[PDB]
Amino acid sequence: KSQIPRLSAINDLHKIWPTVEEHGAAIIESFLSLDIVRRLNEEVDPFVKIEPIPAAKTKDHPNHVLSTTTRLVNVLAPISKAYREDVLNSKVLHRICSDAFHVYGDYWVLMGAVMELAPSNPAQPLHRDMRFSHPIVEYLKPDAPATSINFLVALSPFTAENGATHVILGSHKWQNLSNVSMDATVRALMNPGDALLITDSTIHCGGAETTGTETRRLLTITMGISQLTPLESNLAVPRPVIESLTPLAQRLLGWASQRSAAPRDIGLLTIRGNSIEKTMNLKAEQPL
Amino acid sequence: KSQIPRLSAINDLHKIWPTVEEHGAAIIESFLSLDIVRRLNEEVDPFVKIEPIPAAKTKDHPNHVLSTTTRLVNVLAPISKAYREDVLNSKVLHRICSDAFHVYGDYWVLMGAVMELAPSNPAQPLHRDMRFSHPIVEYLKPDAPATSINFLVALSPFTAENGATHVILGSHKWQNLSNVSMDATVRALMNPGDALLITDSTIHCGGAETTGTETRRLLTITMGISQLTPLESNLAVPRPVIESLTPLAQRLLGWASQRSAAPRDIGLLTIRGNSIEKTMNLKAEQPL
Ligand SMILES: O=C1N[C@@H](Cc2ccccc2)C(=O)Nc2ccccc21
Ligand SMILES: O=C1N[C@@H](Cc2ccccc2)C(=O)Nc2ccccc21
Ligand SMILES: O=C(O)CCC(=O)C(=O)O
Ligand SMILES: O=C(O)CCC(=O)C(=O)O
Ligand code: NI
Ligand code: NI
Repeated sequence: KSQIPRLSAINDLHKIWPTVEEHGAAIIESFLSLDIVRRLNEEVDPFVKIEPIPAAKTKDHPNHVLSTTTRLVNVLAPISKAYREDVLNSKVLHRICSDAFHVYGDYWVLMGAVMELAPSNPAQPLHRDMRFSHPIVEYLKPDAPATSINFLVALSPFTAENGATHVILGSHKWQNLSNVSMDATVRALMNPGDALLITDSTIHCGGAETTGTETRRLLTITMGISQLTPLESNLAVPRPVIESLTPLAQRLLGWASQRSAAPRDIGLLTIRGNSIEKTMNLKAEQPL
Repeated sequence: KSQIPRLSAINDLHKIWPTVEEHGAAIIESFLSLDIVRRLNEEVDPFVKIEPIPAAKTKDHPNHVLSTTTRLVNVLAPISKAYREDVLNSKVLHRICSDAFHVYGDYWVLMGAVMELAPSNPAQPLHRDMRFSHPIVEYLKPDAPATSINFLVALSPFTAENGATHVILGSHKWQNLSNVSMDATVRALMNPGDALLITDSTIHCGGAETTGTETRRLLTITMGISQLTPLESNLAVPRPVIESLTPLAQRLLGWASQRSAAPRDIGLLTIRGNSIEKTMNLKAEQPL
């Protein structure tokens, strides 16, 4: 059976979205440079170590879906300079997203999270994303263009033995889920900085960690149309941090108004005909 | 032909959503008391008078759809005590919305706006709402439950001669728009405080003002599932105003996290497993 298509971030940029559109998955080799992965890991390191179990009894909004051997930390902008600057302004990410979402309009980050899987983390069940947060997506027509996509960026090696992600190629066009089986999957073997890109309809799952020693870490960036509400809030991010960002990064974090692709678009998150950024006179690219 | 069903806010509360579900429209008599209409009008009065044309060349996000004889003012919470307290906490509104949106989860205000139509304002073309802001809604399956509804509350008399709203009953279940004609419409004749309730699929239009003397005003409250992005932002509303509100009103304005109806809901606008309100220690019901 056939493997996940691999593409260069540098040379095959225009081929990336068409490939995902056709097959439901693609590996973008060197999506983030090793330098950015290095800085990213450095900055989130302590935050993943202090993170409790997904369903911790201290949480307002516990996650009952992820395994107890999973640590997920989101709202990365205040934690990570590499995230807020380098990845939020990634030229490759933005070309792919504008390729993907042009039918709808503006897009933004629905969630940027680092996930770390402890040794011997079991495989997740095969699934489509968004079903625990956006029930609306299940009511979309089967051929509706994808309203969100997920960049699963390796922050450590992805191997078959350490639980590299499984995908079923072509499953983004499936309606019937009766042939859903691990038998039908292929693996995303990746070096740090490579990214597996899937859609909200691609059937996939985290793999079983079988070494008992390796700790797999990933940066999952769910990008979605600005018409859908993010899983995470940047409302509590200090204004000096927000004002350090580019206008584009600000929009991605919900600190700007948004636009649909309707010819006479009337806009989203507007204030009596004016943008958030104008109204609040929000500054941009003000260094810390 | 048959008229829009009229229901009492007091005695037929449980019948309201089922009626809209069946017919696509209902008139809720005395939705807002005359006292609340009175205070509401008093408070927004100067803000509608200073409002420029919808497509004013000074605007970041001009509205090119509304007539030049329309004045729309939104983000009402900072302007209006009656809005922020009485209508955002309306028991009737919240019963109807929880009736309507229980399949999806939490709902919030996509837009609360006062619209005032000058004398001799022409009829709007027949339309469905949401098509200039949320192209996603057109990709929903035809039988998907409505993801937003619109309360068109009369703030002055609605008469046939002064341009009372037209609706086509049953048109929320139409797929084929070839019998779209003013011939097929009936009118929402209303006293101040009555509300016409429609869905995002109900075909309707503002009427032609024919007296040349009357000024019609309405409060349009588009309520929608929390999975869809509001047309307006409350990000720039002073924190003392937000802290004067109830927790429910805060959630409605995007100053709280939200939940979907998925059995293991992982939530919306959350911060590392915790709510906005906890994280920012947002106070509630702190009087001005
Ligand atoms: O918690 C998350 N559940 C997934 C789906 C899922 C996860 C495990 C087992 C079954 C299903 C999701 O829908 N969205 C995301 C996206 C980024 C990170 C985590 C999640
Ligand atoms: O501008 C708005 N256009 C409408 C649709 C429309 C209006 C006039 C003529 C044709 C179509 C809309 O989709 N949403 C709203 C909702 C509240 C107030 C105004 C509008
Ligand atoms: O662990 C992985 O590689 C994939 C994680 C995932 O699919 C999810 O949590 O939604
Ligand atoms: O003017 C009216 O009564 C209806 C207004 C309306 O439907 C709209 O602006 O979307
Ligand atoms: Ni997943
Ligand atoms: Ni309308």
